[PDB]
Amino acid sequence: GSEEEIAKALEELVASLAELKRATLKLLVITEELKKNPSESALVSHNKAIVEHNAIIVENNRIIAAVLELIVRAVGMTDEILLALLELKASTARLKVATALLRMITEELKKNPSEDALVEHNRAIVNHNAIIVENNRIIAAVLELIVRALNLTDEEVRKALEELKASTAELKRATASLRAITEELKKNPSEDALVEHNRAIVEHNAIIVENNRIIALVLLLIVLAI
Amino acid sequence: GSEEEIAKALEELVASLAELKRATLKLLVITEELKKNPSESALVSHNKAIVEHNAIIVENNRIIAAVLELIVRAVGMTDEILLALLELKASTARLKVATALLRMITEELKKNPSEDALVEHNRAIVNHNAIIVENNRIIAAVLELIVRALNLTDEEVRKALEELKASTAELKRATASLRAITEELKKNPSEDALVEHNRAIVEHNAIIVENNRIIALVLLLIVLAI
Amino acid sequence: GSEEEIAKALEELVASLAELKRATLKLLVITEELKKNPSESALVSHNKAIVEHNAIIVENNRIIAAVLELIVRAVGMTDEILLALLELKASTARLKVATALLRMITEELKKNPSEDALVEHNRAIVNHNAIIVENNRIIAAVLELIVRALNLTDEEVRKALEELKASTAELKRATASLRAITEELKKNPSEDALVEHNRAIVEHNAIIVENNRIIALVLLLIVLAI
Amino acid sequence: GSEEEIAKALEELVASLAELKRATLKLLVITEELKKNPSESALVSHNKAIVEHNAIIVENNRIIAAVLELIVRAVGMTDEILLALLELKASTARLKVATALLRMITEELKKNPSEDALVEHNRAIVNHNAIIVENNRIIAAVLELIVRALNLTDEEVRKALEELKASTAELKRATASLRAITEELKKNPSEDALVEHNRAIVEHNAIIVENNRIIALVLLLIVLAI
Amino acid sequence: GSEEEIAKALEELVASLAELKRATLKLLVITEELKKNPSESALVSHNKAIVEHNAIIVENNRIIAAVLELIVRAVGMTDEILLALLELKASTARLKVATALLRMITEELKKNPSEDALVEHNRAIVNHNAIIVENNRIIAAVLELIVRALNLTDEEVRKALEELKASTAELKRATASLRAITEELKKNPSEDALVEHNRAIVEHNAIIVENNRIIALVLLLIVLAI
Amino acid sequence: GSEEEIAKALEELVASLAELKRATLKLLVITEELKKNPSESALVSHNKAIVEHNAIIVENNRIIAAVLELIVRAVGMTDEILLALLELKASTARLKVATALLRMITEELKKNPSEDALVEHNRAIVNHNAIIVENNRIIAAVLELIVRALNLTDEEVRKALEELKASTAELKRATASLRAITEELKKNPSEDALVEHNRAIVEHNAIIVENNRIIALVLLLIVLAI
Amino acid sequence: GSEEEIAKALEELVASLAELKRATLKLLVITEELKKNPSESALVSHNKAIVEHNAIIVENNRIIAAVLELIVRAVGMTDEILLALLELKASTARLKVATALLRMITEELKKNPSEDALVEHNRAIVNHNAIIVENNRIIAAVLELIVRALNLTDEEVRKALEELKASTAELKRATASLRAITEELKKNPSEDALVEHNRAIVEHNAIIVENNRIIALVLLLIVLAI
Amino acid sequence: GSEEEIAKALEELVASLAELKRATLKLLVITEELKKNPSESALVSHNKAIVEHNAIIVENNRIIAAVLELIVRAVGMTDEILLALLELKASTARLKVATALLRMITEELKKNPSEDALVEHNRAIVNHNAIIVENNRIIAAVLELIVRALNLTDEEVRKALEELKASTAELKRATASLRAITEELKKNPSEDALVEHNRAIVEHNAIIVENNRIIALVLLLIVLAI
Repeated sequence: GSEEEIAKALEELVASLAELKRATLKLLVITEELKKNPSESALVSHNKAIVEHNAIIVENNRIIAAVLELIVRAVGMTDEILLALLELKASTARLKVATALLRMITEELKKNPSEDALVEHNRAIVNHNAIIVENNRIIAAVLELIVRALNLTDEEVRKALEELKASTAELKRATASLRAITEELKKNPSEDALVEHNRAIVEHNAIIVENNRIIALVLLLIVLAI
Repeated sequence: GSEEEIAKALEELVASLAELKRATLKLLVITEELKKNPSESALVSHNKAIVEHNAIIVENNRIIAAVLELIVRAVGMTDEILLALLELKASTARLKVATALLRMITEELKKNPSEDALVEHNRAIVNHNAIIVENNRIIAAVLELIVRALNLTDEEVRKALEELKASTAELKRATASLRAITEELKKNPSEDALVEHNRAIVEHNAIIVENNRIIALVLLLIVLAI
Repeated sequence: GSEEEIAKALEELVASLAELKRATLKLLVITEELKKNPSESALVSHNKAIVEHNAIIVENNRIIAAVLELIVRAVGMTDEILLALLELKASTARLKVATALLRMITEELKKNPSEDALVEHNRAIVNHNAIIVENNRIIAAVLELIVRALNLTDEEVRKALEELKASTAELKRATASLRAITEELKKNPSEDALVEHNRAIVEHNAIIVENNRIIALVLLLIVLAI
Repeated sequence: GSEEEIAKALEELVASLAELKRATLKLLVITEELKKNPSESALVSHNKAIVEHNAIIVENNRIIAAVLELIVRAVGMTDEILLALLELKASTARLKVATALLRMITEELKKNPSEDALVEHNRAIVNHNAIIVENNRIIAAVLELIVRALNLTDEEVRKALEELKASTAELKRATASLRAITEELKKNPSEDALVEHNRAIVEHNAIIVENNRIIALVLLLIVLAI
Repeated sequence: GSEEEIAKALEELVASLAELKRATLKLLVITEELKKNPSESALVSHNKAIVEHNAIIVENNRIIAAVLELIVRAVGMTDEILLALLELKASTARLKVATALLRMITEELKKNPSEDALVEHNRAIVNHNAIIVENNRIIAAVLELIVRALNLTDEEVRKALEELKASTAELKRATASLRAITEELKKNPSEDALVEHNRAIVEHNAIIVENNRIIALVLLLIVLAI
Repeated sequence: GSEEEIAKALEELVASLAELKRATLKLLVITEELKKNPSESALVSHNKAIVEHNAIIVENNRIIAAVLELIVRAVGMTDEILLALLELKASTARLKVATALLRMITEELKKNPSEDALVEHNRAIVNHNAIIVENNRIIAAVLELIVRALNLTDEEVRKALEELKASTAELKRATASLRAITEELKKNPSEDALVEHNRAIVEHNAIIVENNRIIALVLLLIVLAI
Repeated sequence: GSEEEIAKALEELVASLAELKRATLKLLVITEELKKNPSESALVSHNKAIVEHNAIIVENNRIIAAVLELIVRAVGMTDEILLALLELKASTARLKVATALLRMITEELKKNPSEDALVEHNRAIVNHNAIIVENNRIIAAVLELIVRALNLTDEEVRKALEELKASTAELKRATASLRAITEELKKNPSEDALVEHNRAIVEHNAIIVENNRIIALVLLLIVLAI
Repeated sequence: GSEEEIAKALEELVASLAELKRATLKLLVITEELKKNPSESALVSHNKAIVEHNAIIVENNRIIAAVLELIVRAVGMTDEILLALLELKASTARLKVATALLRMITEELKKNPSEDALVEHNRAIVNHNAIIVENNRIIAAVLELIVRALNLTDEEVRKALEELKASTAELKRATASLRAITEELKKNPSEDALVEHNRAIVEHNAIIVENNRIIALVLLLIVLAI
């Protein structure tokens, strides 16, 4: 694309990041309210808020994939870039599918809520997040390839990539930890467990938001360096 | 006011009536869903929807009171009209107060829901409706006085006032019946009772919407007859 | 206004006239179908179609009144013109009011139809049409005044005004005849009468459409003559 | 098809489900309105609304058959899959035929309504629904075959298939019950019966909508598992 | 005042309550952010946010005192009411003074921040809150007197006063607890203590906001009962 | 005075302090601009800005003296307080006189500027400031007496008085230093000296503003302690 | 554009210049306050103020680019003008990108401040300013081309271009000097260095504001000469 | 516009004329004071006062152009009127531009005054005045056309036009004379010359104010004659 398109899309990206931050703060609020005064309708409303937060994350990842497609068409594809973009487009479609899945089981829970339904819903949130994680790893791999293909020497870019790789390994560890406590919850579901679990979900989402911030810094540095 | 103001406000009134009808249909839907699949979060969301329906009714009554003030300033006040308009302005303010009261106990229920809280909330809904009813009785008395002051001979107007008086007596009977079952619920609260009670509330609200339809026919006939 | 505004608004007027003609043809179709195979649901659907046809007429008269306001601001007001435009603006508001009245009793008939409701609805249609007629008489008087104020000597204009005065007297006669058979129906209501009456209504609407055609010829001739 | 096509079509599917839910809520509303104030024109309009709801269901089933064809072309046909898809394509054509039949007898009823015509129309609605049921049984058999062919071990998928088989047996029972009361109505047609019958139709349609929701959950789980 | 003034002022009160709730949620957010990533500039900005939250509480108490003066002029003063209103007006002025004091030492901290300055600022926040508490105790005493003076028998009012007396004793206990940990901090100041202390402050402010909610329920119930 | 008067006057005091701070910032700006690009019209305009800043300080000191008179009438006079208030009233009048003197020689400088006139004007600013200093010493002595007369044990008050005594000794030293460089300028006047001198003046005014801040903290602590 | 558009946009430009001047004065104030009383939260707030000042400069440059596009469309493009406007639009987009980059690392610093973060932030401010400088060089080249293309003989214009070229060479030298002290700071970061560095930044920003003033004089002279 | 708008705008015009007269008297005062006691800061302040006087003249000319647009829309445009109004709107925009130019070089002079800067500023005042003169010639041409288009026979109007044409030729001669002495000053700049020149400027501004008075008499006579 043209420099106007890239710049406009980065304005949309930074707008989406501000919106994502605002939503994360709100979600932390309602997480605290649920912790202090836990109840079944509080659990249902908290889960629905997590679904709307995840939908915002998915739109953020869509905008990032769009920007990357415009950037790569600017610089030119390469074998490893093209293979990573085909992996990215596949993961994007898989995410739209899991997003619809989550929204539909959310509506089932809202209509017919129960503790078993909350457990099933939390497990589906954890799977949705694991798909977001894989989306972020592929986007990070794309940015790694774009920088190595340019041979870009900016120390600010190298520093931001060291941050992005650290955040990625941290995100793998946090994902594994969340799947572990999810397998505990599935074994021993209880309201106290549902609360502790939703807390761990919100921590995982916060780490994903930090990952998306670092990703956006890498995109901004690349678009300035070309 | 001028014919443009009166006509514009009656366009706003008919718009508010269409919105009120739509909301009544929606409330009947969620009432059926609650009857078929009753649950605590369903009860909370149903009650909040009832609160938003009542807020639409209150805005309808505000627009009606505005139109009547423009109509009376068109024709001229009279002793009994002026005393009824002072009663109307008082009842309008009392309704704004009870509206805030209801919204605030609604937020308390949403935050900390329980069966006792549902009983208290249903009793407060029944008191809010009883205030709406008194607002409608005063508005009907105003229209009765306006027609008698004009000495209007239109058989369409006389017919519409016979409908309005029948609707008013019907609304008194329905209000008394709803207060009776509310006193039953307060004695013997149970989920099955909460469901039967919310059903009777929705029937009462439907009767109030019929009252507002008849009131709007009287206003339209008067504005044509002047 | 400017020549572009007047011309655009006359394009909207001729579009509304084509739509009005099309609606009149459709209404004649369903009138014939009702005559051949009369039934209660056919009566209800025919009446609702008459209400939508009347709504098209009302929009036509609104556009005509708009054009006249732009034309008079083009030429300049005069005492008799200003008094006729104040009469026109009043009649426009009265028509919007009666239009809402008709639509609301239409919804009452559709929801709770019966023969008595059909009689009352037909009488209200006849009153709505009588208000359309008064709107057209005032619009014709305005055009008569605009032409006399210009002192316009065009024989095409004089001919079109002789047509407009003949159409106006014809419309008065047809309105009186329709009120007469309406008083018959109200005295002796029957399905066969309801059918014959709806036929006479459709003839009256056809005469109103001829009136609107002549009015549009006068506006076009005036806008060319200025 | 490609992952983009499948994902797009599932977005269209979830859109169709939202539209179907909205239509089901509306249909329940008008069913209540008919129950409270039953009348011949109410019966005709209710039946026409049922026809538009069924047309939405048919479009839903078309989109499901399209998605399944793209999924099977993704995985590859097998003997039992190909035979079930030929059965599905036959049932799809049979449904388009019965849909046109229903729409045409609907137009006959609307044009020439009578109690006998209402009975005949309700019986044709019950036959149309029975064809929808057979379409759903074939779609469920196809999904059962697709999952068994993949050898998919996901416990979420097994649970969703246990839900789909339970919904299918429930839908068989409900279909039999509706044909039984239809044979009663045909024996003893009356307005009170026509109302009770239309109510049972709307309950049957609600069960079909639950079946389509579960079917969509199975498709989403399959598309994620491949 | 008049019913219009009272109703308007209660609309302003409920608006102030919504604003206060929103500010409390925001303050909980930044409290969590400070807990996770504590730092000197984070401490300064958190304290400034607490100062703006307290200023919102003070405006809430001003509006409550205004409403109470209009309510008492509606009912009439009495010896104990007049003495409590003079005590209320004194406490209102003392609060405006302490508000200015707090804002000025806040500006000193912002300009020349250090750990000692944070300790002094936290102690001054705790004194400001203790003054808010005394203002709320006097407002509760006024409402207790107004209800006893009316001799109001409404069980809803008695229930709300049992809530208000419980909230008042709870607020005394929380105030004492906060002064105790404040005396600890002054004895043993450390960044870990500053964080734990600011947490306890935010809990105390949350209890004050609950007190203001109960106070508003009492005012609304009284204004409906007169 | 009453608590309302004292509180209002302290709101006026804090407003005057905010205005004084803003003016001090502006004066530092124009001091930098004069330092960078010194010129005769810049010198004249800088001096006039210093005169308006001093007028703001004088209004601040008038408001402080008013507040102190209301506070002392609240607590009661004493021998040493009454003698200090007579000293304060004398210094207040002497300041109003020197303020008029300064404004008049300011107008002489503006009208007939020259280097000699700038020297004389700067020396008159330094004398005006020395009178402000004496006003502040008397105000501090009054507050010292009021606190000792109450026998007030608040450690916050003792701390603020240790700040006020340190600020007072600092202000004596700074005043002496400014008179010293003023005697240098008078001996060896030059534009470079005029600039360095105006810089030292602005530092002196900043120290006076710090003194007025501490004085206001003492007044606020006293008014809370009574 | 039309002369009305150009004149309006120059009113917007002069408004932006007044706002920029006011912001520059404010920034000099806080630079002095930081110099006198340096602290970590003071450093963070100073940097944030520099970011808001830079955002105002960027909006100024956007308005200048808009005006130039309207001016060139007024006079007509030429080969070198069109190539310079494409260079200008590229630099404009690059500036919007770097502006978002700076704002985001600003939020990182505000959230997680440390001395290393202040150094990194100062280096990013210096890069943002270097991009502003390149934007100004391209805008000056555009104005040089527009004047040479017009062949404008006004000695006032030639004088203003001699000022603009001198300011441009001065701005190159100042940019190089600031990058030099930035490389010193990066080698030997310390709070005393951070203060001296932020001072040099504020001097650089002041020189950019002088450049924007001269640029605006050239635009005004050109728009008068055409 | 309506007669109320025209009358209101003529009240605004006469208010602007009174303000302009008052400002002219003040400017003559400061011209005398500068003549008696000339000095650099006196020169700078005199020039700034001339800039504020010119801004008042520009607002006067804006109001005159507004009134003329309402008057011409009252009478109707004509070919020569429309071409003169397009010339007027162009000259109005050019004047807003030169007004901003003058204010900005005024701020440059105030900030960095010197004899060369005073010469350049006086020459820019003389160019600004020459643009005011062209604005007045176009306004006079418009009024000449409006009167000739009406064919107005009032001898009071003819007399006022003989005054306006004499004033216009006088204003051309005075403008030329002022440009001549401006070219002298530019050749031989000295303080004695700057004083004599500013005197001639103030005489020129007085002649422009006489022109604006005559213009206002023509507008008043026209508005009475229509």
